[PDB]
Amino acid sequence: TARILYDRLKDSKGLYVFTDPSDASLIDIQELIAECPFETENSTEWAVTVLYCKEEKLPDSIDVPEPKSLTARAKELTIWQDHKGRDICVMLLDSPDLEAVNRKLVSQGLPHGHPEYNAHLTLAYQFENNAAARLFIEECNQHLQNYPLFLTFDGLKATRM
Ligand SMILES: C[As](C)(=O)[O-]
Repeated sequence: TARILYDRLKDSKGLYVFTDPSDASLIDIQELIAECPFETENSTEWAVTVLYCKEEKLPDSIDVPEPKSLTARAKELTIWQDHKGRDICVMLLDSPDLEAVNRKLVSQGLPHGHPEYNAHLTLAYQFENNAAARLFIEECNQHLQNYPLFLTFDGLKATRM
């Protein structure tokens, strides 16, 4: 039932909206990555960005989404690179729910910080892609295909920045 408290934030410079995995989904993610050979963000850090908005003049009002359930399918793990070209392990999410929330925010004058919204959950921000890590990612993606994993998120949480 966590929700975007827009009017408390309407006068901020920028808007960050994220959602947190449910208790059950936290346990599901932990069991998914049980055999991971590299260190990962801990369970308190796992969050899914829904809006990264650097607009300094936010709209005065909006139609706030307030979805009733937030679901996503854990599609796969893949490797991204950060500013300094360091490897990042992220969990790609297939989520019509989160796409819809992001679209609802962007269409009302809240621009997202990337040309397309890519729902994902970052699992490791600094990551040595070695044979063990690659085997882990491969087996996890095969597991994600053989056993569909759906995640649920509890609310929408908004902060400045
Ligand atoms: C990523 As959190 C808001 O569950 O500490």
